[PDB]
Amino acid sequence: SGFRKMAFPSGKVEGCMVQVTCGTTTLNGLWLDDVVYCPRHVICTSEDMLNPNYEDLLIRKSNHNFLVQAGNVQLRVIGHSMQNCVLKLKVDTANPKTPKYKFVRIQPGQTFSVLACYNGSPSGVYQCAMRPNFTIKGSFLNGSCGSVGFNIDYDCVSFCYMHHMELPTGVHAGTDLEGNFYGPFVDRQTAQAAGTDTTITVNVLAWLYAAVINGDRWFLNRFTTTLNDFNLVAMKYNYEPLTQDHVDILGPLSAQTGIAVLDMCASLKELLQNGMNGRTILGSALLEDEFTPFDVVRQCSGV
Amino acid sequence: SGFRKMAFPSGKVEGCMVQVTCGTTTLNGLWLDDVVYCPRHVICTSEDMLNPNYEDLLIRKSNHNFLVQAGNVQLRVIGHSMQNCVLKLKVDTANPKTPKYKFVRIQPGQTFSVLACYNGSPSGVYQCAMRPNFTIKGSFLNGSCGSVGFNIDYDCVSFCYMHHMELPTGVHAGTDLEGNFYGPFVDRQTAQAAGTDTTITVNVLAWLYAAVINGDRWFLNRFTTTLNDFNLVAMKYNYEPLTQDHVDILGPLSAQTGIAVLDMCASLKELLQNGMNGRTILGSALLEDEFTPFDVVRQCSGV
Ligand SMILES: C[C@H](NC(=O)[C@@H](c1cccnc1)N(C(=O)c1ccco1)c1ccc(-c2ccccc2)cc1)c1ccccc1
Ligand SMILES: C[C@H](NC(=O)[C@@H](c1cccnc1)N(C(=O)c1ccco1)c1ccc(-c2ccccc2)cc1)c1ccccc1
Repeated sequence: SGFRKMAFPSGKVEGCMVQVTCGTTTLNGLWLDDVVYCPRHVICTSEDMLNPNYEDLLIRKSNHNFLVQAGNVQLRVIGHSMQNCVLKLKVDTANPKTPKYKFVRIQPGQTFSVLACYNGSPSGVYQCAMRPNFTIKGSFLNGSCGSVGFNIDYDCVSFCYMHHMELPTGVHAGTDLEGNFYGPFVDRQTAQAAGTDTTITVNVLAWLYAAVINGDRWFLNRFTTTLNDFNLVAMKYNYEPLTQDHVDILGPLSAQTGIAVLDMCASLKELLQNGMNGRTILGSALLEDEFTPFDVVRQCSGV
Repeated sequence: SGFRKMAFPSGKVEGCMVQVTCGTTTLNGLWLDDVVYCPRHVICTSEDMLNPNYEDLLIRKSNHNFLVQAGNVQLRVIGHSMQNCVLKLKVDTANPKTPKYKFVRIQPGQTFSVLACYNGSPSGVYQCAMRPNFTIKGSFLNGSCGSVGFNIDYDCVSFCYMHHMELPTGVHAGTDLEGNFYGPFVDRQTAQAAGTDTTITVNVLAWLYAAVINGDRWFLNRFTTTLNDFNLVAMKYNYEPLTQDHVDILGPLSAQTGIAVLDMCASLKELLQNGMNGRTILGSALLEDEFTPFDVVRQCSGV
C-alpha cells in the first residue's frame, strides 16, 4: 500500500547526461549513440534572448564552438545540425551507456520522470505531467535546460521531454527530442503566457482509484452520474472533459476496485462541488491529476 | 523556479539492487563490495510471520539457501551473517558498480530518496522523510522489502534506510543498513501501531521559504512571534517543537529571502489557526513537512 509521486529510475538517463557549453552559455545535453541533443538556445548570447535568429546564430558557431563534456571528459564534436528547437551535436564516440531508447511525443495529461541536471550532472528526479496547456510544473533552476523528461518501458527509455525555458509564471516549457516544443512556446524572451491549466480529469479519477486501493475511500458517495452530467460539473471546475477512452483507460482500476467509473465521477463531483472539508486523500488536500491510470496500475502492481 | 518532490538520481543505487530469494520468499538486496544486505525476514516462512526466532531460523539456512541474483546472473554466497534485522550475504564478487558509500542512521524529520524495487529491479524513485514516529509514508507493494532509502553527497551514496514492512495503517517501517529499525518496529506480524505522526515544523518552515522563493508569498502576514508563543500553537496542531537549531538551520533561507525565521513562524501560526482558505502553497493545499532546509537549499541552489 501507500502512494507517492514516484519517478522512473534515472540511472539509464544519468549515463546519457553530458554538459554542453557554447561560449558563456552552459546547459545539459542528452548523449545517445554518437549524437548529443541540447536546447538550441545554448548558442544564444546576452542580447539574443529577445528575437534570436538561430539559423543565423548557428552559422557563427562550428563543431569546435560546442564544448561537449561527459563528466571530466571532453567529447570531439565531429558534426552539428539544428532539428526544430534542438541541436544534434554528432560526437566521434557512441555513448557506451546508451540505453535502448525511443523519442515519443507525449499527449497532454501523460506523465514522465524529469532528471533535473546542471552542467550535465543529474541534480534530482521527480515525476511530471504534460499540462493540458502543454506547460509542465517542473523544478528547474538556471542551467537546468537540456534536462530530459522520460518514461521507461522495462529496458527502453522513451525520451518525451527536453527542458528549454521557464515561463513568466514559474511554469516550464520545453520540446520532445525531435525539438518540437509542446504547446505554442518558442525559445525567445517574449510575452509567453500559459493558457488555462485544466485538471487531467482521467488522472484525478485514477488517483481516487489509487486512494480507494490504499484504503482512503471516505470520498465515496452512494451516488452515480452520467458522463454528460459529470462533464457539465467538470467544465465548471476547469476539468478536462471525460471521454469513453478515459472510462476505458480507467477500466483496469474499476475492475480492480469493483467501482464503476461513473460512481467515481459521482464522488469527484461531490469533492468538486463540496471541496474536501479539511479532509485529505493520499496525503493531499487537493485532487492530484499528475498520476495516469497507467501510473496508478504501475505503482499498485509493481511493474 | 518551481518546487517538486525531488529524489536523488537512483543510478548509483540501481547498480547495487540485487534479488534475494530464500525458498518461496523473494525480496531486494543491496550489493555493495562483496556483501548483499537484505531484510532478515527473507528467511521467514508462511507461519513464521507471528513470532519468528531469526537466530533459530538462520541455523536451518546456509550460503546455498540464499539465491542472490544480480539481473540475470546468480552470485556465489560464500558466507552469511545476521546484523540486527539485516542479513549480510558475503558474495565471491565485489559489485563493480559499488559507489563510494556510507551507512548513516538518519534523525526523524530528515529526508531521503527511496528506490522502490521488486526482484532486485528498480521500479520507481520518490523522496521520503523519516516521520517523527519513525515510520515513513512510502509507496511499497509486496516484494518491495530490501528497497533502500538514501542521500547522495556528490559521489557518496549515504544509505539511511532499508525497507522491511508495511504497518496495519498503510505506513512503512524499516531499518538503517546496520539493520536497526527506526522506531519501536520489529520484523514480526504483531500489533505494531504508529505513534502520533507529528509535522516536521522546521521542514514546513523550509517549504514556506521555498514557497516565498518561488513567488508564493500570499501566506506572509505583517506579524512576528516568539519561539515559545509559536511552539504553544505548534504543539496544539501536533507540530514538532521548534528549536534554535531549527532557526539556525533555517538561517540560510531567512538570509536568502530576507525574512526573519520568527516572521515565518508568524505566517505558519496564521496558516495553522486559519487553515489555507481554499488557497494552495507550492501546488499543495496543506503544509508539506517532507522537505528539509537542506532539501530546499539544494532544489533552490542546484547542487
Ligand atoms: C525567464 C526565463 N528564464 C530561463 O528560461 C532560465 C531558466 C530558469 C529556470 C528554469 N529553466 C530555465 N534559463 C536557464 O537557466 C539557462 C540558460 C542557458 C542554460 O540554461 C534560460 C535563460 C535564457 C534562455 C534563452 C536565451 C536565449 C534565447 C532563448 C532562450 C533559455 C533558458 C527565460 C529567459 C529567456 C528566454 C525565455 C525564458
Ligand atoms: C502487513 C504487512 N505486509 C508486508 O509487510 C508486505 C509488504 C507490503 C507492502 C509493502 N511492504 C511490505 N511484505 C512483503 O511485501 C514481502 C515479504 C517478503 C518479501 O517482501 C512482508 C510480508 C511479511 C513480512 C514478514 C514475514 C515474516 C516475518 C516478519 C516479517 C515482511 C514483509 C506485514 C506482514 C507480516 C509481518 C509484518 C507486516
